[PDB]
Amino acid sequence: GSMAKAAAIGIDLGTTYSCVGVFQHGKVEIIANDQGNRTTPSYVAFTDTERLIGDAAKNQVALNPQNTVFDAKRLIGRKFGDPVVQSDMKHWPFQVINDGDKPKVQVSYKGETKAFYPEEISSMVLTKMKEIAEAYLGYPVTNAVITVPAYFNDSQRQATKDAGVIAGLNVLRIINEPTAAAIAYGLDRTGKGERNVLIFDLGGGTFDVSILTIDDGIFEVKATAGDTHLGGEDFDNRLVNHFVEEFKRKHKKDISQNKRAVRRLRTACERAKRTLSSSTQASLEIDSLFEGIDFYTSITRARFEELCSDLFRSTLEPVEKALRDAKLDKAQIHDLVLVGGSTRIPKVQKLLQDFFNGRDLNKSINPDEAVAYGAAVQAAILIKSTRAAA
Ligand SMILES: Nc1ncnc2c1nc(Br)n2[C@@H]1O[C@H](CO)[C@@H](O)[C@H]1O
Ligand SMILES: [Mg+2]
Repeated sequence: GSMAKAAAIGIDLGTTYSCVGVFQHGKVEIIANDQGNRTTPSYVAFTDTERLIGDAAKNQVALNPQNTVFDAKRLIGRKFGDPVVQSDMKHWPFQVINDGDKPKVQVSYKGETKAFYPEEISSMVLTKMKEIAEAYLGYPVTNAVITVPAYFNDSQRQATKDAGVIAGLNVLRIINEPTAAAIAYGLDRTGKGERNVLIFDLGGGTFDVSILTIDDGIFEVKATAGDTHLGGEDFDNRLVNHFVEEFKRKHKKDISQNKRAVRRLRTACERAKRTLSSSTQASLEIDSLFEGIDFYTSITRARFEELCSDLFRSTLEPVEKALRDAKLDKAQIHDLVLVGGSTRIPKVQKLLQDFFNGRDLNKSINPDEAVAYGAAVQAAILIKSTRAAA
């Protein structure tokens, strides 16, 4: 008769990390990769012998910075001359070249110099997400919903579809990341009447606020605001500068010129930062950090909060701006949704909850998984082909 259909997948193709989910048995499963990670770095590395994608690429970045590509989403669908591109290039260790006013990343790969369009790098990340899903499902996957930022234009959306097509995926639809996070909570399933939803998305490197209106399951983007210079990496930087100063006071040594020591410090700082989201203090223990000196210390959540205090407070400026743009008052927002791992920070949650006069925040779906979750819900809806009964 009719052979069972393969499940369709939802992919959050993120700037720093990507996530894949599948809706089955009335629920979403966020799929872990083979290293047990529920999110996969959006990284691709090139060597003389291999092309590594995800954790394998990110884990070898220290010694191969010129041939490990990340942040391709910041280049996707943009012109080489775009001022965003020109500024971002100064921070990247890999080469970005100009091919007819279109940026390409240029690397050493399998004995040759090779250049790739941003959509080709993103297709490599999408190929890894498809394989992660296929390892769990136990069969080939064809259909996917891929998400993008609400501010992406036509060129950026088409280049994302192109990345999916290069990866061998049939792209069912390109949907906005804030819309997918709202779908994850079933905010489009509450019946008739308008609901105003604010999505608070704090990433590794950028912060996005979106205001959506949902009426009878129909989404309208009312306002977008944010800060391109606010993310998790800025909190890691504050901890790095703090501990560099601490080592100077305690051992009368400046470690800041040994890249390995700084990198080991930053890696430890990011993990201590994550621990501080669940505990009121966290230890930092690095053996032979610099000149054979063991660095065994601690940091309280209160000190970390003081170190990043201005940065956390600045998340409320784009919230106020988005509300003015949407012509809405804070009391008129029905739902608050958290997106991004950095939203697990208790102080970030408290500042936003206090701003909205004590309101509950939707954070029950892991914030680094909500976008893929919503994309998986939509992918299952889009492949339905029910024929009406008489
Ligand atoms: N529990 C957590 N508490 C604080 N921060 C976190 C947590 N989990 C994640 Br994930 N992050 C940060 O989210 C960003 C994602 O690119 C990175 O800056 C991560 O450090
Ligand atoms: Mg995201």
